Amino acid sequence: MEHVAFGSEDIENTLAKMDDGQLDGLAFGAIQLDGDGNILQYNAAEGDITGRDPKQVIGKNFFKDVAPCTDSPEFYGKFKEGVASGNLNTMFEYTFDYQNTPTKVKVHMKKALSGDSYWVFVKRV
Ligand SMILES: *C(=O)/C=C/c1ccc(O)cc1
Repeated sequence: MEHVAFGSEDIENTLAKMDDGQLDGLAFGAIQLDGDGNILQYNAAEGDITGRDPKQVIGKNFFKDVAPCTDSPEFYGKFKEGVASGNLNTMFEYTFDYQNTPTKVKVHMKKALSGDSYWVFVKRV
């Protein structure tokens, strides 16, 4: 396992340019999105939480295709505001309920260091 805690202040530096295999070593779910919400990376811990197959969701749009329950002001709205402003950093609880048992999580969205890239971190609550 990689020694990184959910919510750590410099998480974007520690994860920066992490390849797919190392991302799978994290204790929490990690997704990397472009500014439109297309999925660039999606780790094993996230797949274990959500049921999605990490290899198949790459390239899909998170808000339009994979996760319509997040297409709302409280999730997508916050994401796109942070993309538009270039500085996103927000943490909030949410319930995932699309075609799977409703599952409450804590979500941390934070702008990455790499261009046109934005992290969505997830753990169970
Ligand atoms: C609601 O539709 C949420 C769906 C979802 C959340 C997070 C994921 O990694 C995959 C699907």
